[PDB]
Amino acid sequence: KQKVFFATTPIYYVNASPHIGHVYSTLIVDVLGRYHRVKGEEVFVMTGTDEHGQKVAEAAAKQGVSPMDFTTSVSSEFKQCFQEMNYDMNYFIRTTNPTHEKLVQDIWKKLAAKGDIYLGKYEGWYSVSDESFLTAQNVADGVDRDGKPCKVSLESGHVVTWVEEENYMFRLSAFRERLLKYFHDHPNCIVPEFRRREVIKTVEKGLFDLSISRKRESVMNWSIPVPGDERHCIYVWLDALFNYYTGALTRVATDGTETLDEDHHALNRWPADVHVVGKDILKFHAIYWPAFLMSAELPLPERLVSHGWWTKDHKKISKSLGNAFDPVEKAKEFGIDALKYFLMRESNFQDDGDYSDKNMVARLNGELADTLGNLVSRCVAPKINVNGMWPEPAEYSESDKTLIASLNNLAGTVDHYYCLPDIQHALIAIFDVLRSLNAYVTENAPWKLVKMDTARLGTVLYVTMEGLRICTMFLQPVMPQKAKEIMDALGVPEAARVGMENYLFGIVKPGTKIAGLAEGQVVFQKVTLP
Ligand SMILES: CSCC[C@H](N)C(=O)OP(=O)(O)OC[C@H]1O[C@@H](n2cnc3c(N)ncnc32)[C@H](O)[C@@H]1O
Ligand SMILES: [Mg+2]
Ligand SMILES: [Zn+2]
Repeated sequence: KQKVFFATTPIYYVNASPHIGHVYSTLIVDVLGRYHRVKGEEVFVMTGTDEHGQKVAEAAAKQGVSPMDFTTSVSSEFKQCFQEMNYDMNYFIRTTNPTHEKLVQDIWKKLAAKGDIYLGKYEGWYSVSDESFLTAQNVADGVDRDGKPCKVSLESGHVVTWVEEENYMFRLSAFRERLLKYFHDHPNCIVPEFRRREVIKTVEKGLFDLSISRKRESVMNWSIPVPGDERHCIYVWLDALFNYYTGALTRVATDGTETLDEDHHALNRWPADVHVVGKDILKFHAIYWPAFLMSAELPLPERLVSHGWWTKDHKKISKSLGNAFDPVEKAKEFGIDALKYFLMRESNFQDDGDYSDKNMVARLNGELADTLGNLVSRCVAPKINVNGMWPEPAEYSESDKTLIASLNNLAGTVDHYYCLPDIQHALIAIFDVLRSLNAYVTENAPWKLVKMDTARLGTVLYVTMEGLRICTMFLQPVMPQKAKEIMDALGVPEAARVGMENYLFGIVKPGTKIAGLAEGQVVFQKVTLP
């Protein structure tokens, strides 16, 4: 029996409201989850909120709100945001969950029993905003928001602070050779490749050990206690990273109460097929996480996808900078599925780029309306599809066969890209075929064939409708609502919208009735900017 397809988003710090960055990483995971459901597999995808630590506690304090009231309120903003974006998540975790906290304590004890924890002292730089320890070569003299010179993080630009503190330490230095061997033996363990190489270069340079506790006072008593030593709290990142494992073990009851299995095998999710993260948290997921998993004797992730940043004026859209627009209001201004298409199509995982209304509308107008939407209207037009059904095809021409060949070859290309994963190129391939379907429809001028050559019109519509079906099927993960509207317009049976048996030309039975579209009605309304 196949493993359940398991993918995760980062768990987001609840220091402020969700923005387009969290909607983006959560979308990637939702798309992958949805494609594997469409393919016919068992799927479990999760997201959630990272609620402990100094960064969050200080955010709460700033609002004059208890951290539990604050984390609950702000966590709810993430849950509601994702519901508004019509994601199909299986599980939404909070690190304040009693099941998770106990799990993290059990993991602590496993790492201790292994001999990988000792008591020591951290004396060095810390970035509170990133909850990150920084070595001497990862800080630079800079300036803060008030013009006062200071040290800053070379990771994030944030102000760093000097910490001298008794901390429990994890023996990360001891995993150097084991990490290097994993990276080299699993050449697609981290994507894109240049980030894999960055991780290798870093690990080859040498690792220091890592502080995995803080004194409880330093985190304002808002972290999981170290089991057996309540003077210390567990480092927010050790707690947070193991959310994925808690997720792998979680059963959700009828009344929403959650329980953990004692190990991962029965639920059959672990390890993740894909962890999706921003490059901001690469070291945590590519260096610390596999080392923790090695200590704990758990299987390592198949693949880490670490992507770039959506920017504004070339600066990362960031909760800590306040340069974020409301992502749901944006989705509602321009269309939810149109936004989803734009995020997935405009971006590759290597590059940063500014969110642009102009670029988003250009794709909505030029691809979604002018290609996909146009194609749907053509296939269902009462004056073209006179009988409002899938016609029987007659003999195929060489031109027909060439198009049909592209249809049959699409699934291979799209399935391969969805599994890399490379969602941008999946969409480019789907739209390549959609542009051909439209050029095919124009070349065959079906409005002229009507009541003139019924046989031929039958072949042209059948081929086009099948092509439209196949392309739409593979767009269901990115635009699930519009894809369903299209499938419904065509009268495509529910059983024919999903399953690998439907990955080839010639599925729908001629005679099948289409629902069609109403008079002035379009799938994608075009937008003009001021
Ligand atoms: C066990 S995981 C713990 C994670 C930790 N709690 C944390 O880092 O949480 P966080 O609230 O700072 O969210 C950071 C994440 O949100 C996305 N993201 C944020 N801004 C983005 C942007 N401008 N563009 C693209 N993606 C962005 C991207 O996925 C980035 O890695
Ligand atoms: Mg961040
Ligand atoms: Zn707690």
